[PDB]
Amino acid sequence: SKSDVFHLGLTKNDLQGAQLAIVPGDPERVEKIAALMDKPVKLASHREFTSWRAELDGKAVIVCSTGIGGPSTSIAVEELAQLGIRTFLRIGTTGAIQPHINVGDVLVTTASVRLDGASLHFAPMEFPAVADFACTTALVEAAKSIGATTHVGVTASSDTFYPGQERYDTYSGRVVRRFKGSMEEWQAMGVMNYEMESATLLTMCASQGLRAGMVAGVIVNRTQQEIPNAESHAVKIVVEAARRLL
Amino acid sequence: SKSDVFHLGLTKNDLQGAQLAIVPGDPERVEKIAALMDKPVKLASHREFTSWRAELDGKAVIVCSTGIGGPSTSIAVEELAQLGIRTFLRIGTTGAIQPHINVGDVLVTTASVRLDGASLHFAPMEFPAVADFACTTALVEAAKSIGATTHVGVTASSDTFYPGQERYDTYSGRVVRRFKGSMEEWQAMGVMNYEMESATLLTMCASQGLRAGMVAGVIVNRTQQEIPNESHAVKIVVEAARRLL
Amino acid sequence: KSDVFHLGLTKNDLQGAQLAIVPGDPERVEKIAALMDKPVKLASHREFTSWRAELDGKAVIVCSTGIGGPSTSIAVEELAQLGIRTFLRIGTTGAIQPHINVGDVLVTTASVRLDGASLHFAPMEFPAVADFACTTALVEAAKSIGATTHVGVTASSDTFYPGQERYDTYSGRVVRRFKGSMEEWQAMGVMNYEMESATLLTMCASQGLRAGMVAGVIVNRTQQEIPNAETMKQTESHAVKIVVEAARRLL
Amino acid sequence: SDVFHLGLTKNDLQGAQLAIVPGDPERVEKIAALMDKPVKLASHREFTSWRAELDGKAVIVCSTGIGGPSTSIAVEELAQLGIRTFLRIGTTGAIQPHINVGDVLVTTASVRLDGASLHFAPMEFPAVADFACTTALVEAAKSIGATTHVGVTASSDTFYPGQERYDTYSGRVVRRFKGSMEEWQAMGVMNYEMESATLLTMCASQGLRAGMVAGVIVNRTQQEIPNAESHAVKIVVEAARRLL
Amino acid sequence: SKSDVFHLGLTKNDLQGAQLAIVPGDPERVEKIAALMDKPVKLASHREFTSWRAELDGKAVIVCSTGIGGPSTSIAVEELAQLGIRTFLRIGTTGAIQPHINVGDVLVTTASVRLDGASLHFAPMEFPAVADFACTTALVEAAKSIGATTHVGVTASSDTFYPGQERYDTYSGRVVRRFKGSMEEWQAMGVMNYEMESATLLTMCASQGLRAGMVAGVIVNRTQQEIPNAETMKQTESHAVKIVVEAARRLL
Amino acid sequence: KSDVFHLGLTKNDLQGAQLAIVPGDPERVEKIAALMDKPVKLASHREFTSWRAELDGKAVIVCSTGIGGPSTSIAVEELAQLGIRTFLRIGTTGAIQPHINVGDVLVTTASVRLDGASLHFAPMEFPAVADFACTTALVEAAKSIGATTHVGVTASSDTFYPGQERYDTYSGRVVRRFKGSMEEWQAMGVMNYEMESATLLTMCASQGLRAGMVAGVIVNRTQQEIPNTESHAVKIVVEAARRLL
Ligand SMILES: Cc1c[nH]c(=O)[nH]c1=O
Ligand SMILES: Cc1c[nH]c(=O)[nH]c1=O
Ligand SMILES: Cc1c[nH]c(=O)[nH]c1=O
Ligand SMILES: Cc1c[nH]c(=O)[nH]c1=O
Ligand SMILES: Cc1c[nH]c(=O)[nH]c1=O
Ligand SMILES: Cc1c[nH]c(=O)[nH]c1=O
Repeated sequence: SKSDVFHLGLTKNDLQGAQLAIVPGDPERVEKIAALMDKPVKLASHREFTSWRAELDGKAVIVCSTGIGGPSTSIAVEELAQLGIRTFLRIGTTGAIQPHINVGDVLVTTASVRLDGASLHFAPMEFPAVADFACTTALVEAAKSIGATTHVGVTASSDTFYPGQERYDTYSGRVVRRFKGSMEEWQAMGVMNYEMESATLLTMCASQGLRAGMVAGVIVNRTQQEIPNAESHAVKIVVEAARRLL
Repeated sequence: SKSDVFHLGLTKNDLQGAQLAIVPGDPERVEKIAALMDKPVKLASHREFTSWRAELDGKAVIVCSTGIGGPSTSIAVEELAQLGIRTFLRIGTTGAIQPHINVGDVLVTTASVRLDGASLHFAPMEFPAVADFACTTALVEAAKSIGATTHVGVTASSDTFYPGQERYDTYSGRVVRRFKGSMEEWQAMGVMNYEMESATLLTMCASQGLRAGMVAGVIVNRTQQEIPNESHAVKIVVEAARRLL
Repeated sequence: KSDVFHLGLTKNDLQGAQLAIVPGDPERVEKIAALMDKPVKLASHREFTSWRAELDGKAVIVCSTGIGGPSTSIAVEELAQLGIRTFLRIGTTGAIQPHINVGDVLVTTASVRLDGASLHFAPMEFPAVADFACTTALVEAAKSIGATTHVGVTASSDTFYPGQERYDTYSGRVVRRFKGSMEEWQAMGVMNYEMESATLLTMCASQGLRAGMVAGVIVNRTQQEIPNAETMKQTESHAVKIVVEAARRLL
Repeated sequence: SDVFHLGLTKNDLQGAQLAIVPGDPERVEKIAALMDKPVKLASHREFTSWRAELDGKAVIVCSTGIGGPSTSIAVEELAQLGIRTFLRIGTTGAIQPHINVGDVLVTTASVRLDGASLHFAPMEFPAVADFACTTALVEAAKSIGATTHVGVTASSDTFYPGQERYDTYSGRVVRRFKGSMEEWQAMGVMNYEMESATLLTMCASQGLRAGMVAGVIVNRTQQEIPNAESHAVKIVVEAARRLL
Repeated sequence: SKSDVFHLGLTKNDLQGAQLAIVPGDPERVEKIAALMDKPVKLASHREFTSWRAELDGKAVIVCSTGIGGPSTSIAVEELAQLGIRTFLRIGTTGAIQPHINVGDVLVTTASVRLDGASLHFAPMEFPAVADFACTTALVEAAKSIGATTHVGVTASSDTFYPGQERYDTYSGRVVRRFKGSMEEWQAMGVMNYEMESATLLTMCASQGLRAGMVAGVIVNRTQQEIPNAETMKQTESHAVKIVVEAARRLL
Repeated sequence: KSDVFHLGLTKNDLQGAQLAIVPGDPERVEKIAALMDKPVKLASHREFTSWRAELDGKAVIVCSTGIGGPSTSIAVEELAQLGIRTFLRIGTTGAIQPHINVGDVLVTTASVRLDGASLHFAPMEFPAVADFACTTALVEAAKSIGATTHVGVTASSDTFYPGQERYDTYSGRVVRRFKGSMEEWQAMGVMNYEMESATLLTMCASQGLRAGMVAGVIVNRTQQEIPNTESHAVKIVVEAARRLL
């Protein structure tokens, strides 16, 4: 049963005809998401790529972690595509950069500011990191049905957690010129949030005939602090959206 | 004679509370679009900017031409915004670059490849030239209501009609390095079409808290020919406007 | 009948014309043509209004470009297809140097490429430079008319507002790229802002076409962000006389 | 747990100032076990961290995950906790015809085909390794007699198009990377990997020392996908000994 | 201080009120240019910067070598500007890229393709590497007066002699992607020629209120060969030198 | 007759030399040559003065580059054509770290590419990195004579003035790109400014040639803009050459 793909350790058989994947960043969240669906089965775990299969309305669905960042995301998406996935719904965590966005709010990304590198490996910068219309629609309509506080708009997608998101509470306390004042700039432009995979995901899918949607739960409000203290709606929405896209 | 803006020749009062504008490229289309709504009145014509007011479900609507290209578009949108317009629906013509997108088809742009310069005057290239979700939804729903062969997706928005759209039917018959082989590249990336205002419109709106939608009627298929030779799309943009008031 | 997609013109319409005067504003076309011999209207489609007239026995086209490089690129390309080899732009402009007064005439040697369309003809490193003969004719024409004239670099912007660092706008913001840009151009001795020359000059200089660029100063940005609507016409009259006189020297 | 991702405290490091940073979390324990007193510290996301002792000194082994972004998190958070020297041990695809599978490649500097490096320094800044770290790696390689090459590495944000792999879903490579492998080959670039540009750039621009070593798992002149290299691991540990 | 500037070894006094400098690349050409004017005298020589002073129309004129390339050019121009030079006329050698621009032809540059780095230290790439109108006019008129097959237009100004000018007869025989096919591109765009200082010179002057002109003698046609023939260089050089001096006369 | 267009040198002039020491200043060429056996003048053309000498029975070239990447690229290329495979630059430099003093010796591992010529050999993403053997030899040579030596990154600029953020100039202006740049490089641990290494290191590293870079500090920029290791750095480069033959 040699793997069809280099990193994921999966064969087409493992998908059982699945064409949709829910793709969290954290491998540890994969089982948790899969458990919200019928007949969840662990498939594989290699590096940051943990994969489970489950069933939604009688149809197989994949849950597969991407790890943090465009590079590992690009591997997961490519290899899932090779295996037969055609629709990707990213479920992530995010830092809000608008003052009235609450922790736990669900942010649906229409398109992303490409503060990444991997997107450029699929399309030049001019190309929009835009989500699929059907996927975005499914997410918004799912959000409506469950009644979660939801915001829809543009997301800044960064290759770093720290300087690219203009965090200063760091070892160096320095932010390179490019990102000095960048958060205020994005804020003024109505950008809702920061995360770290959507630019890559959306660009690589939109430029390769794959459908992608992007949703995230807010874990910190950056107008207040750089790092949240210790302590669902977005996940409920991503699963419900997947239902609509089968 | 009075105008609250430098180019359009319009006062805020002329808008009669309008918060939505339909923005075709061609000044000659303005009257045609206005005619589909109630109480159409000509407001002004200056340079490439012809404006009419009309009424849709008891609400004032502006129709104002942008002229061809990001620069004149940026002026029209900015000045309309100064006057109170918050939702912009572009209705254009377009060249399809996908083999199965036919002349007469209606194309709704989710976001644009920024092959323009004006978008960069509002946001750096990294920023997506993305349409407003509500506007795009309204356009897709309007397309269903009117009836059209409709495609939804990415559009290449060029500062030129010729080399930036890799046309060779030109004086020089050549295309700068940047654009050599570019059409086939966009085609491979699933880009539907070329037009000349959406990157500017979508970027300037998305980065300034304005809502923008983008729809165009296909007048040529570029896999077949370079030189082309809009009622469906106009009905759709008007129907979309009705949903966004 | 049209040989070209946008302009609605045929080679027959040019009557052997090899020079075009290209204002941004369609309304100015008739005005420019009125300074020449037996002007006649040819066509009006979108922002492209065209007239033909004569200057000492030679046919000359006057054709508007509309605002911005994109529509300019269409007009110039299609005129080139029709046989035009020399283009003189006559524009309006905002001066950014303190002692360039309203009504002054500015002749552009080359432009700061703050546009996108120029890039569709040549990479950024290529100069948006005017043709030597055209620039010479404009400078000489300025002396013939007797206008206060400055010759030098022009910033050619794809926007009227943020690219010219105007702040009295809907957003009241200017993107990082253009924050402080006006002061920078000022310090570099850039004379003025307008919106078509970068495209015009680049597309011509990279395609064997001759181009010149002249504009009348309708505002000085070191005293006003807003152009005075009533003083614009007389101010532009000098520059219009100059572009026509320059054309006379290039035939 | 106090650093946001790694879940580590300063105390967990017990004074460690050097970290060995593999890409794969599953390799962390394996590397730690080659040294004295290996102890698991934490595992969160792709970040598995162990402590060990080398010649009496505390050392950290911590995975970066694949790519600059996760690397940048691990390096930053380790630096917050006192790590000043980072030795990446990776896998790599060789692009020079005479560089064989099992060969050890020591990177002097990287071609920045990533995005995260730009979050620390503009492109003009060199993704250069620390001289002492590179020296230790080279001398460690010489000590065990491993077939070793020293030079430039192309560090890519993708495994596929950025390394001009065509055996993919789309079979497409974006214009930027079309013909890129041959160009790097002609420029004497030894190999592709996916973290060094970020690692080297972020360290070189922040007063941190970084070294980069990788074991060759495929030669790209032969095939795109590696057949499903303890020399490289031996070398990184021995190099670490010289850097304490 | 026996020098008011760091590299050139000159004081303001040495200029004797000169406001115009002729700036060849080759230190060896400095005396040759000076010798065509009145009261020529050596000033200084440090590194690639050899300076002479002469007189035209009773006005002092500097001749100062720049060395090859934008970097050394930027030093010479800056330090001369500090000393009071406001007008710079470069006289250079050049490779023609157009088929009908021939060895021995004289080329006057209106503006340059910025294939250099130093220009970017004065203005962003969007800014035109454009010559001064009065200077260009004087060079064109000068070329017409003394006799010369003259072309006026755009020049590609490269930081390298080899790959940036798409020369393949080199150690590596390779040309980086950016410059592969570049000569044909410039040719199609009507670019006349390659040289190595004008982008820096023109940009730094046009963006700092200084006047610059650029003239060069064609020593090779690149549609024919990569390396210039030695036989035709001396005559081409002296010919362009006569033109630059005549231009200077018109600008004083 | 010369085998190369600028240097005025033949392969025979080199007498089998495979290493060249490349100072910027033609006037320092003989001074470096005089530290080795049998120094003899080869040629002087433009900024390119070349001598040959002998080190441990092996021929060595000393050849000036002139200031800047452009002239450097000519000298390196033409020397490479004549058989040189190892290039050791010895220069002067302005220190930008407060902990570095005038007379200190700086060995460059890699350079910030603030030049243009490097781009003619490799795109910006490519590292302007020194050869490991050359760097090692320079470091070891430095340690052998006990000179105060720092090893690390160097900012290599196409200008002496604005690119090194000098304001004591005709214009007193520094273009936006370089505004605040010295502080930026300082914070990033960059040791110094000079004007040839980015070109040298990039062109060599991308063409299978070995390059090393060493410089003597003639000013510290935290103290002054304009300068007021002559022997130390020269002794080091010659001793390093010895180890690389
Ligand atoms: C808070 C936060 C979570 N996740 C991210 O990717 N970025 C952030 O800033
Ligand atoms: C046919 C066509 C119409 N409009 C455009 O903007 N581009 C095109 O190609
Ligand atoms: C005043 C003015 C006129 N025309 C322009 O293009 N820009 C300006 O600022
Ligand atoms: C084979 C291989 C392993 N790891 C990488 O990062 N790239 C490669 O090509
Ligand atoms: C022939 C020639 C002379 N001078 C240059 O700068 N480049 C060339 O190609
Ligand atoms: C002082 C100094 C020497 N050499 C340089 O190249 N730059 C400098 O600033």
